[PDB]
Amino acid sequence: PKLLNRLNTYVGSSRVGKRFKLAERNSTFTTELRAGTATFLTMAYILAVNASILSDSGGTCSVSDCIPLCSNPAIEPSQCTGPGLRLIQPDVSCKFNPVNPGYAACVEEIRKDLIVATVAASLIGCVIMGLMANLPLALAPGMGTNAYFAYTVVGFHGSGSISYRTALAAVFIEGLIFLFISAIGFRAKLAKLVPKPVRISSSAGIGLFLAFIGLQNNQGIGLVGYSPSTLVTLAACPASSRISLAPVITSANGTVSLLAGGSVSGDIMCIHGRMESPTFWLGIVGFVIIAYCLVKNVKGAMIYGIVFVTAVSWFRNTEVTAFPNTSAGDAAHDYFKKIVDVHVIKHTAGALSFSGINKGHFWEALVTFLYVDILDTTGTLYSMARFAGFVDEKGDFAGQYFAFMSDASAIVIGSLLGTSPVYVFIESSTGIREGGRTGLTAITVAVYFLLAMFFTPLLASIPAWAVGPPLILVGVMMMKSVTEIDWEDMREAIPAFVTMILMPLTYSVAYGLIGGIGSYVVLHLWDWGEEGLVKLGFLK
Amino acid sequence: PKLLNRLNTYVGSSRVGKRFKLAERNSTFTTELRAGTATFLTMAYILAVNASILSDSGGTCSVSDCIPLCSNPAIEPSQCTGPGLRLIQPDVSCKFNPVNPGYAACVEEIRKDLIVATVAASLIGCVIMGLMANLPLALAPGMGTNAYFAYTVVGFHGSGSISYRTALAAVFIEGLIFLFISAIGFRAKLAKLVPKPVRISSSAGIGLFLAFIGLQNNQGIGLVGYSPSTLVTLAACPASSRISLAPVITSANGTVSLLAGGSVSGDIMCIHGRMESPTFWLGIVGFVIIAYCLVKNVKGAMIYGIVFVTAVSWFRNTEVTAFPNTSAGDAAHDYFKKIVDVHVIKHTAGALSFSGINKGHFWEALVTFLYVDILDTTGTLYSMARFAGFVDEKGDFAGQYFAFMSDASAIVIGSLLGTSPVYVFIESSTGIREGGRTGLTAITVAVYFLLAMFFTPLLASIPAWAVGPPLILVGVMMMKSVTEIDWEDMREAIPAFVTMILMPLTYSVAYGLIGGIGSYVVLHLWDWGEEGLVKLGFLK
Ligand SMILES: *[C@@H]1O[C@H](CO)[C@@H](O[C@@H]2O[C@H](CO)[C@@H](O)[C@H](O)[C@H]2NC(C)=O)[C@H](O)[C@H]1NC(C)=O
Ligand SMILES: *[C@@H]1O[C@H](CO)[C@@H](O[C@@H]2O[C@H](CO)[C@@H](O)[C@H](O)[C@H]2NC(C)=O)[C@H](O)[C@H]1NC(C)=O
Repeated sequence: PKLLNRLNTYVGSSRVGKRFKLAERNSTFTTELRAGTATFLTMAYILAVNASILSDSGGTCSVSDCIPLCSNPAIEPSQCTGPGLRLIQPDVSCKFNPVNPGYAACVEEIRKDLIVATVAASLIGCVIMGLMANLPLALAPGMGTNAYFAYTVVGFHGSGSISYRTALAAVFIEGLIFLFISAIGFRAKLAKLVPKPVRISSSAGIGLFLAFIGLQNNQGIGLVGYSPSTLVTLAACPASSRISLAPVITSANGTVSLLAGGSVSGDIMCIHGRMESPTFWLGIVGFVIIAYCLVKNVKGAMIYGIVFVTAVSWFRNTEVTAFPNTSAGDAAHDYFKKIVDVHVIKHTAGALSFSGINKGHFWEALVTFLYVDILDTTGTLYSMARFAGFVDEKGDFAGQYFAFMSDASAIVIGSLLGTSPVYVFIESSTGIREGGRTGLTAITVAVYFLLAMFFTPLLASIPAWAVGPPLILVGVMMMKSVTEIDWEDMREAIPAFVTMILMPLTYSVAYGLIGGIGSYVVLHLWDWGEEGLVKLGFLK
Repeated sequence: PKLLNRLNTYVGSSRVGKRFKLAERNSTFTTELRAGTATFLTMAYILAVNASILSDSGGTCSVSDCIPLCSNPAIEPSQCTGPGLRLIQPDVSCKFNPVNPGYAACVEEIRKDLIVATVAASLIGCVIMGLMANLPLALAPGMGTNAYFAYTVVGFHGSGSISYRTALAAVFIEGLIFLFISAIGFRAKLAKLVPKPVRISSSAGIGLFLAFIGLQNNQGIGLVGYSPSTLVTLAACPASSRISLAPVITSANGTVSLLAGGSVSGDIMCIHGRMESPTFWLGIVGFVIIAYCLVKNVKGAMIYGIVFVTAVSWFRNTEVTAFPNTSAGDAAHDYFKKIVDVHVIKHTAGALSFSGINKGHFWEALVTFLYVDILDTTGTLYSMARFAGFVDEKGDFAGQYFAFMSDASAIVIGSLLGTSPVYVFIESSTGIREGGRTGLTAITVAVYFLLAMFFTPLLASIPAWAVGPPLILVGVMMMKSVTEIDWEDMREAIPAFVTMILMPLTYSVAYGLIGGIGSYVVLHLWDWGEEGLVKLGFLK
């Protein structure tokens, strides 16, 4: 007949085809390849978004990486010898605005390491899922968990309460816990520990958090900036018209300023020219492109928007350039010039540290990882199984046990490589829509991720306004869970609203979950006491 | 029979009963009184929330009422005569932190005016609806437009782009516009001008906006404070541990500070003691009290939470006191000590000013008032008519012509008295449930508002953490509109999400609507262009 059908029959009748059970699942070899291609197309925006978001965390960079700076900017530090001229030893302020050039270079190196680590963790998770579990599920570091890890647990440039190494240790312990509770088979049981309204509204809260991240300056398009009174107003004026903030002291006459050692912000307050920053408008154009491609059911909408914005930003001498005429910009362009590069992780791999176990914030972060990973994993696996028709009358899909162990092992490996916990994604459904039924789809996605290596220079040149609109639209897609919340019932509307609004407003998934669980418990205390008295018999 | 039944039969056969059509609507006199009481109880939280929010707008006064301050705080301004000692002329910074004692005298005096103006607008609006339209609809300044008028159009202490007097002129003209388009009868027709996702998600966006205000410091319980990096984190540390911010200049060596004339913020940045401010915990207790009463279907849930928090804050020497041991706090207690007082509006009444018509921000606010009021009034009235069974097969409720013209007339009067536009509340549905059918219910609510006067001292003593949880819980109830947004459709999910999220993030209803309408128009340009070519005939 045709060469394509000959290939399909040869693969299906071979040992590898029988091992993957292609015949018993009615999926051919090329069907699995097409499903993997579609899954990678709908998933590959991670290679930009997750790597950049983890890059904001600062990685393993510390104050030791900041170089001493001369008294005046006009003299290079080696020539900083003269009257009234001295070199300033770095402090904790070296990490934040104005960022020490040494710390910035360390952050770029960490960005390359984290691109490679994210790709490697996704590859290893996909391979484990395809081989050990034999399911068309593609694994990659999660969106909300990654954002929580970077901006809340470790914070921007390590401003959080837990260091990056200790957060990696938390992720590793979380993976070990999942391995333990999935070897027994209790993950389905712990999928009911959390309250229902919290369970549904956590996704919408995480989506709002991601959209708010995408509406900021350091990794979004702008449009949300500091306000002295209202605390948040319309940003997206040009970067030349943005100024920093430092804490001050007020008195009954005038504002005698400068609390010494105060943490100066970035460039968040807009002085004039609102709605005029070209980077924000380029982000809006990419947003429109992604939105149209999502409306038209075009696979890779996120990819097309990111690529368009990044390619416009790759030009050297524009206002939207990703390589400004600076030493750091010149280095970024020099690294981007070599299109293909094989990068070896040097700082992030094996960067675990169990020193901060005793701290309360460590356990808060670990419990948050447990809760969020449980919700995402149990929801997505059963949604996928319903998509693929693997759900029987009992409600299981045969390989669920190995699927959960694969996810836990992939989380452990990602922690060892130095990334946020890795999930099966909802976009895996795309492959299932394309006919993907066996683990060969995961193998194909892993091969695509492998080819996504040797392209670190193209992935490290993706600007913030390119990361940008993908976050907003990911939040839009996550928002759809609000439909099955009974907003008429206050016992369910109040905890759900509280969770959903605290995640973006406290800027913390942990704080949103804690607030929602506390509100649920408080609002149901009366009912639980009534039921306890009824069981005891004081009431009828 | 009974004296109660004798009263019902006497009025029903009287001229007043026949004019109100009690017999033809099967509602008795006491039924309207119970309905009016239930409507007032369900909506009485405006007497706390409304006046407080408009008070933050700064009212009518300006830097002219800030008093000159001595060089040092330790010397009273009259005794400010000595070597190196001088009186500081007030500037625009007198209005903001640290607030000039002269300007702080306004807000207390303006708050008393805005308590009466809120009641008088509510009283007159209820009477006109009760008499001219004969419907059980209670009119009061809207919750969402209140916050937009105070915090966005005029801004906190007049920091916005439009002065309070000009914003009143916007409301007056905006009131005239409906009076014109309701006399013709087109207000039903303009209910379709807005896109469907924008109309539905505007309520949820406003609810997020209102809950966002309830989580701030100047009008809420706290728990949301400034962050140097993330721009929002967990506030609600004690007020002694909050510090201000002033814009600064960064260089390549160090942050040489103080952009001269920069707008110093309030007390938004928390240094330590997070989750330890007693005022926030008092608000949470009030939040729990309202939530349980809302759950238990207890009428007046908002008031009980407001009253309990306000009553605890009335004690003089606690950490949650509403009258701190200051000169302003002593004056607040002195005015509170006289329980009953008849207040005459002296600054706010008739404070219109058409000087700023030519400015663009004036028309942005006026059109935003026009849009917001169209969605609120048309949606509420038909929901009320469905509740009261006044909707015929044609979909009208007979007295709709005067119902819209009554609402327009009340808005004009409210602007003259100096409040935000007044609407029929959704809480008007409450009295309809107990049997409110004629305009006598509105008269009864009007009488209660009359009794709400002579209690300005008790209403001007309501602290920010008492306003607080009602705003959060009003945001919860407004959030129920999300259920009829097709979140599967990106042509509706994206504009709805954008509309919903910009209102609390840009912290502006106008920006949320402009973004949502712009996103709706852009995302439908391809479809409209396709159908335009189909009508022309280039396509099939
Ligand atoms: C860092 O370099 C700046 C110059 O940009 C220095 O700024 C000083 O502070 C203000 C702002 O310019 C001026 O009034 C001073 O004259 C500046 N000093 C000098 C010598 O020009 C600042 O001195 C430098 N900071 C440190 C710690 O050396
Ligand atoms: C305003 O009040 C302060 C006291 O709170 C006055 O004293 C100044 O305080 C700052 C530090 O808080 C010192 O750096 C200044 O040297 C102090 N000034 C003097 C003369 O001692 C301050 O003088 C007052 N400022 C104005 C403009 O009146």
